[PDB]
Formats: sequence, C-alpha cells, structure tokens
Amino acid sequence: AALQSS
Amino acid sequence: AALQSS
Amino acid sequence: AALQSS
Amino acid sequence: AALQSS
Amino acid sequence: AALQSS
Amino acid sequence: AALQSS
Amino acid sequence: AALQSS
Amino acid sequence: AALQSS
Amino acid sequence: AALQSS
Amino acid sequence: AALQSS
Repeated sequence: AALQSS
Repeated sequence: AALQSS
Repeated sequence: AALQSS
Repeated sequence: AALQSS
Repeated sequence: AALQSS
Repeated sequence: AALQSS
Repeated sequence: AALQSS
Repeated sequence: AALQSS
Repeated sequence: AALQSS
Repeated sequence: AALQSS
C-alpha cells in the first residue's frame, strides 16, 4: 500500500 | 487531506 | 480531500 | 492499493 | 494531512 | 501531519 | 507500506 | 509532525 | 514500512 | 521500518 500527500 | 488504507 | 480504500 | 493527493 | 495504513 | 502504519 | 507527506 | 509504526 | 514527512 | 521527518 502506498499513500502520498503533497 | 486524509488518506486511509485498510 | 478524503481518500479511503478498504 | 495506491492513494495519492496533490 | 493524515495518512493511515493498517 | 500525521503518518501511522500498523 | 509506504507513507509520504510533503 | 507525528510518525508511528507498529 | 517507510514513513516520510517533509 | 524507516521513519524520517525533516
């Protein structure tokens, strides 16, 4: 699982 | 921003 | 923004 | 599962 | 920003 | 920012 | 699991 | 910033 | 598990 | 497990 916030 | 993985 | 995966 | 917010 | 993986 | 992995 | 906030 | 892994 | 905040 | 805050 990959979670990215920018 | 809210990111949730389960 | 709300992202949810289950 | 991949979650991305930008 | 809130990131949660379970 | 809050990052939680379990 | 990969969590990234920027 | 809060990072928690369990 | 990898957690990164910047 | 790898936790990085900058």
